[PDB]
Amino acid sequence: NGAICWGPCPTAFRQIGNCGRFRVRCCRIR
Repeated sequence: NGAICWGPCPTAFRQIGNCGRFRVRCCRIR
């Protein structure tokens, strides 16, 4: 138990570990 799901290719982990709603352009200027 933890961050490691013990999977060859954990899909649920990637669905959780997603911060694409962040604005790179905005944070680059501001």
